[PDB]
Amino acid sequence: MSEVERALDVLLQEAEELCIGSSVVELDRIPTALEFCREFYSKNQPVVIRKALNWPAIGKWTPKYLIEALGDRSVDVAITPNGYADGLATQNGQEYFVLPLETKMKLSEVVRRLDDPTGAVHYIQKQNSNLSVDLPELAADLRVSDLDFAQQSFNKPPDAVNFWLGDERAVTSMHKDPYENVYCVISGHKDFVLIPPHQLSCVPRGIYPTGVYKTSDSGQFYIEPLRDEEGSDQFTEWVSVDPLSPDLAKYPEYARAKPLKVRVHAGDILYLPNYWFHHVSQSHKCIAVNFWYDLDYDSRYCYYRMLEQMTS
Amino acid sequence: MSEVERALDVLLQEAEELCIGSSVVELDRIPTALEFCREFYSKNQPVVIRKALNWPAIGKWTPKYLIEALGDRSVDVAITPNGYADGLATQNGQEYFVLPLETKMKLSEVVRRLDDPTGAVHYIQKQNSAADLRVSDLDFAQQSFNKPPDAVNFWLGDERAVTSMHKDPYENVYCVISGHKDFVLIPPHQLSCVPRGIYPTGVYKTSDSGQFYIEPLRDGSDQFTEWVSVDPLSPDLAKYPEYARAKPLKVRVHAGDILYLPNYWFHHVSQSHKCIAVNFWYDLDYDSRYCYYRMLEQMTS
Ligand SMILES: [Mg+2]
Ligand SMILES: [Mn+2]
Ligand SMILES: [Mn+2]
Repeated sequence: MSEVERALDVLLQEAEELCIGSSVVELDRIPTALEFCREFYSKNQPVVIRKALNWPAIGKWTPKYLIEALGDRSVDVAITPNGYADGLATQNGQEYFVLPLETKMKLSEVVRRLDDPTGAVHYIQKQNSNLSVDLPELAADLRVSDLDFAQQSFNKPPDAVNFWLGDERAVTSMHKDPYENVYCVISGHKDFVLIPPHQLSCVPRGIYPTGVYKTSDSGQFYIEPLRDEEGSDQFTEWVSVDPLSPDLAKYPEYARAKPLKVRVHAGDILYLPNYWFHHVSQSHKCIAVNFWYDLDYDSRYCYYRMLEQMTS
Repeated sequence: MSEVERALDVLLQEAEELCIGSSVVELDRIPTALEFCREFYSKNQPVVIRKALNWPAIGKWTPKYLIEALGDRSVDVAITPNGYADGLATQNGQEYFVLPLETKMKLSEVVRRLDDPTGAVHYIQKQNSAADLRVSDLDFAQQSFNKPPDAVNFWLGDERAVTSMHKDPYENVYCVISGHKDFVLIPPHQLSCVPRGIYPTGVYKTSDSGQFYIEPLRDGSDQFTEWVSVDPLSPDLAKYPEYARAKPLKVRVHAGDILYLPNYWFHHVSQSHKCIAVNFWYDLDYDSRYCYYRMLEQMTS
C-alpha cells in the first residue's frame, strides 16, 4: 500500500463510519431556509422533498399543450442511435466519448419522433439556460419563488434555468457539475444514481478520444472523431463505469463506492449538491426543469482537486 | 517532490488561488442564524463581531468585583514557571510537552500573585456553566450548531500566560469581557505547513523548596503527545521552511467583541494582563471536511 493509497483508505473508512453522503434524505414538507442551510447546503448533502410543488405547469404541460403555447417553433434537439448523448460508445475497436447529433426541428416533429419506438433517440437536453433563453414564455407556468427555502442558501438568482423533454431511451451517463442544482420534475419521473465527491477514488475515470454522432446519406449513424489542428485526437476525461451494470472485475475500485438511487416524481424537488456524481434515466416524454446556481468555494473544492491529483 | 508532496502542493496551490481562509471577516452587528450558517459555519470561516455585546459583566467584572461577588472562594488555578501551559519546555537536554501544575487556591491570593512579575505564571480556567451574561445573544450561532453549548469556560490570567498553537475539535465562540485577546490563526488545510513533533508528556511539579520541575508522566514507558513545534511569533524558517508557506491571520478581540473560531483551526492565543473572557464550546457536526482532514493527517504523518 502506497502512502497515497493509505490516505485514500483513511478517507473512505472515516466517511463510511460517519455516514457522510450515505443516503438521500427524504422530506414530505419543504424545510425552512435555516434548516436547508444547516442540514443540506452546508453538509453538501442531497435531499428529495416529495410533492413540494403544485405549479400550474405540473398539471398542464403536455407535448400538445407545449406545441400550442410555443407556437410550434423550431427547437434544438439532440439525437443519438444509442440513447447516450455525451457518453461512451465503441466503433472499430475504439471507445469514444461521443457528443450528440444536434439539429433544429419543429416541436411537433420532435414529438412525432418520440412516438416512434424504433427510430433514433431524441432529447431536448441543450441546458445552457435554454428555458429562459429560448422558451421564456414557459416561465409563466412556474413559481420560482417557491424555491426560496433553497435560494437563500445560494444567495443569488439562478445562473441557469433549463428545460428537459426526453425519450425513455435517453440516458445521461455519470458526470458531475460545478453547480448547486435544484431539480423539479414536471411530468413523469426521473431516476438518479448519485455518488458523493469524496468517493472520487472509487469512480474510474478515463481519457477518451472525442467524437460526434453523424449520419450518412443512408441515415446510418456513425461516430466522427474530433482530430484537431495538432493532429492528435481531441480528448475528454469521463467516468468509465456503467452504474446500471458495473464491471467490478475491470474496475475493482468501484466495489468500494456506495451509489444512491432516488426516483423523483412530478411535483418533487431534488437538491443535487455541487460536484456530486449523477447518472440519470427517465420515463418516456418526461419533462423537467432544473435551476443551477454557481457554487460558493471552500476547502472541499481544494481537497477534491487534491484527490484528482492523488488518483491520477 | 514526491507523490504525496505533489498532492499537498495541489491542495495548497488551489487554496492559495482561491484565498481560502485568507482573512478574518469583520462585522459591525450580530448576523442572523441563516447568515452565520451560510457565510461562516458552512465555510469553516472565522469571524469577529465588534462591540456586539452589552452584557452587564463588561462593565462590572474586575478582580476586585469578582472577589466580592463569589466571596473569596477557592478556585481552580493553573500555574507554570514559564507561562506555557500545554506547551513545550526543555529539561535534561530533552524537549517535553508539559501540562500545568493545577491546584485550588482562594481567589484573593490569585490577584496578589498576578501583579508580582517575580513569581510563577498563574491563570484561572473554569468550566462552570451567570446572571451578568445574556447568553441568548449567541442564539445565531447556536441555531447553526443546533445544540446548546457543551461547555462554558471562564478565563482570567496574566499577560505572561501564552496559549501555544493547537487545534480544537469543537466550534468556539469567544467573548472577551475585559481587556483584549490576541489570536494567531491558521486554516486546517495548511496542516502540512505547520511543523509538528512527538514529545514526551510531563506535568509541572514543585519541590520541597517550591522549585519547579517537569515530572515525566506515565501510564513503565511514559506517554507521548503530538504537538505543534513552531512558535508563530518568532518562527524559525530555516529549521521549518514549510512554515514559510503558511499564511497566519492575526486578530485582536476586545471587550464586547465576539470571535467565531471554527473547528480544527490552529490558534495561538495571548492577552492583556488580567484579561477576563468566557467562551462556549460546541461539539462539531461531522462532515466531509473532517474526513479530508484525517486523510491530510495521514499524508503528513
Ligand atoms: Mg462498467
Ligand atoms: Mn448534470
Ligand atoms: Mn483552544
